[PDB]
Amino acid sequence: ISKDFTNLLNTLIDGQIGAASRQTEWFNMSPDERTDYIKQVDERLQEMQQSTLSVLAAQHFQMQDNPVSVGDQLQTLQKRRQQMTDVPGTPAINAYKQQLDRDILLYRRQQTAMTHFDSTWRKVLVMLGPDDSKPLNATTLRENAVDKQAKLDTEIKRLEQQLTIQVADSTFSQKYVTLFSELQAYKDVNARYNALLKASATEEAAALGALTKVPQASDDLPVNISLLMMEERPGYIRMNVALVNASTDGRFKDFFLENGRLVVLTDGVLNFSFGTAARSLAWQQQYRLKSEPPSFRSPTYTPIRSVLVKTEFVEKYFANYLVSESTLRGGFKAQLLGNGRKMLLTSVDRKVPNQIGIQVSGQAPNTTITREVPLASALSDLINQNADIASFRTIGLEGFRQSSYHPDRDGLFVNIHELERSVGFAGRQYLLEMPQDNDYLSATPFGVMSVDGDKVSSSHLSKAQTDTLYQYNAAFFEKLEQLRSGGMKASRLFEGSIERTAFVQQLVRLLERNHITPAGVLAPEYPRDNMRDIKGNNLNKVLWEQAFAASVWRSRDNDPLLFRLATRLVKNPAVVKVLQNGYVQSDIAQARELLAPLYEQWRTRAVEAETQRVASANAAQHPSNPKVHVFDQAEVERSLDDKLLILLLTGPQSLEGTDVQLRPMVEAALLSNEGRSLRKQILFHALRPVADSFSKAAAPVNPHAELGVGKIMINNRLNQPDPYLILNTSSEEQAYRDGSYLIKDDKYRSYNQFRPDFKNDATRYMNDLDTPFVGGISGTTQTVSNVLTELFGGALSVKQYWQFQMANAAFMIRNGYHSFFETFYVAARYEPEGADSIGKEMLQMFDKYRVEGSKKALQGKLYDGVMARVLPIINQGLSAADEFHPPRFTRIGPRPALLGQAVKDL
Repeated sequence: ISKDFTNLLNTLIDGQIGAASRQTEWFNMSPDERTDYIKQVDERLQEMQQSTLSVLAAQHFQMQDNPVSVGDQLQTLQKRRQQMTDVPGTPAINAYKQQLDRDILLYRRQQTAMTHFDSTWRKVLVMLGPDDSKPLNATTLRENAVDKQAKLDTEIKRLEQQLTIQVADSTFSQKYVTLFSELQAYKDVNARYNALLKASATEEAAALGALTKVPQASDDLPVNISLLMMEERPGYIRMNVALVNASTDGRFKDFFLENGRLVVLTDGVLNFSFGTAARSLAWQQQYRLKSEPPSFRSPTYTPIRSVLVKTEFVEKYFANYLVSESTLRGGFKAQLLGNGRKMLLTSVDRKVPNQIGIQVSGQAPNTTITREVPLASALSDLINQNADIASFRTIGLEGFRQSSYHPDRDGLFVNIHELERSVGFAGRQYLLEMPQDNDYLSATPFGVMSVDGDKVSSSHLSKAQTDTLYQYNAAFFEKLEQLRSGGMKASRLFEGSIERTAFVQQLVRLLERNHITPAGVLAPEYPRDNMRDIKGNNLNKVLWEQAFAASVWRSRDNDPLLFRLATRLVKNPAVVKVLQNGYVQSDIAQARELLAPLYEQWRTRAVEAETQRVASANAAQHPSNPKVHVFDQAEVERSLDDKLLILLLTGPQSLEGTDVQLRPMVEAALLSNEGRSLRKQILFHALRPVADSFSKAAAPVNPHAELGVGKIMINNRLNQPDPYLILNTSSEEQAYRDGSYLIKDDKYRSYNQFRPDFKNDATRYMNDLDTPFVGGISGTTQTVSNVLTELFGGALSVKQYWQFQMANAAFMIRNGYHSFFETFYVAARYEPEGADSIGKEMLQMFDKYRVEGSKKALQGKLYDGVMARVLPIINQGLSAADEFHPPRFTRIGPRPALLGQAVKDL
């Protein structure tokens, strides 16, 4: 709001632009984007105050050990609040107080409900039991049956009536929770009593146990009381169902409002869930409670569909499922709807309670045979009966349409909006500064980020470090909070103040540490060629290279060459080494999913091997050890993954024996787009260890004078791992434990480990061309292309060569391993000698554009210069209708091609 804060932001913006080299996350903005940027700066600063400094305060204000107990939760929270009612007002403090208050309310409600449940249970057991002239026993309970079953029914009816009246109450209340707990107690005791009456002589003692076993240990709630605690308003639970994507064309499961009625787009969806989390994972770890398993949060990340539904419907069919306690459940349950239809309930998660797979099915309307079939309309109508028509909403829908607009791109993120939409997201974790070291460092509220050339870690904070971090950061945020309101008069950051300069020097590095920079947040509709990506690469060239990689990847053109390569390569013994790579294990899991019937049949074979292991361990003479008298999980898992790898490299023709009966299915699978793309994505990962296994020395065939004769200046990287981009992709919650941890090596880490070494001549060259930079000149591509004559066992045609090398370059761009240029440069250096070779020209063209780029923006001219020379060699055999043509670089963002495959019927 304050004009002074706005002038300060404009000052630091202008100054940081003026200081810029090439490759910077700042760039000059439109005079409209300026305001959206400042608005997002202010918003995200408020988010920081509410959502990271608050949780840091909740670990500074721990200097005295309050009374703490896992059972006395309500009292522990209450005294934690009374510890801090004296603390001065501050937004992080107010947010902490309000969170603790709401959690106090919830725990109070739950404890009340459990108490009145227990008292009602005891009361009903006294009512059903005999007089004190006899002990409570099954015989007297049976003698009581004919009267007190009807008494139980009468009380149940009365309670249901009174509670249905009380549902008119506008908010949760003592009477509401009371009557609810009574109704649940009466229902459960009635059910257990009737089970006892039905119990045989062998069951009777167990049913009497189940009656006398009050849940007074409070080790888990009554299920219906858990549903009560999930109620968003008295008598109603919030249902939700999560999409794969917004299904405007029917490709995805969906559930949407159509003509006032709610409509499921498909006959069942695996992705329903009920309730909502009471607090973020940050607060969950601050309380040091168990965090909800990630299999709830992992499976989808796009906007989610939700409405309030009548709790009676949920508790009728779905309370049978929703129990957190391990009641025996299979893969499925089938529920008779009163209209004669089935509803199928599906155990889509074997640990989490509150997410459900649901399907309705029944006798197909208006058909010659009474086949039962799934029925989306029946489910829609049943929901519309049980739903409230009011307060249907889609979570984040405008956010999606105002940041992604649609499923945007087939490649890595470009700004934080695409990151937060990406599968890697989990929750936005801002970092803050730990400046009392000799040079400034980044810490979470739980731990300071250890960084190393090989490794990234956090050391958890001891108390002195928490006091340092809190007091410093709080003093800074207090200054910022003053500046927004009391202005320069209050903050005393006068224009000549050394304190003002220190403040700005801190703010700029805060706004760098989190990618709140303009390239991080602006996400424009049509990218001006001035703008730069989140790493300071030119935006439009990155977009174009991604669209190129996508188009090359989707084409079916190179596949006859690549699968010949794979068919030969699979014979090398070294290919086994590929499977122990950490990144391959990301994607063979998807092959385990695609080939589920094979993955199951194979595993059902493999589990046999345990029997031979135990047999051999018993056949060994006088075994002094259970030498292998165990189920070795790792052995079978390795052998299974090796089988799946081999079945992915060589074609389905490799199938043999009984599995030939399944071979037509596997053939239909592997020829899908996801099949081909997996097959070649695993092929290219398999290529590197085989290439390395020849250990042939470097020997480029085209010399180049500008960049050192006979060598290449490969790799060319400085290891400078970005902590924010690491933590804002889903590491395990082991990072969040308040305990020291070593972070996962996700595939994006290869995209985030590296920063250009501006001292190297190769960097100077590339900065002259002003290409994007990702991991430097690709020594991997050198090592591969040096041995192609041995991989294929003979010289390639320049057509076959350039085909393979473009598929490789598309693979490198798709996974974010390198730029276009970082591959094609070493290609042109390695292109075989021959009558149609073109690398000599390509080198001279690079030099020609270098001597320009040091003065002028090339605006994609380099890419056209390359494609002009490559395309007529690739398409040399093809008809003009079937040629490949990449998307065409333009001032506006990359537009679709106008020729060949890309138009044919697409």
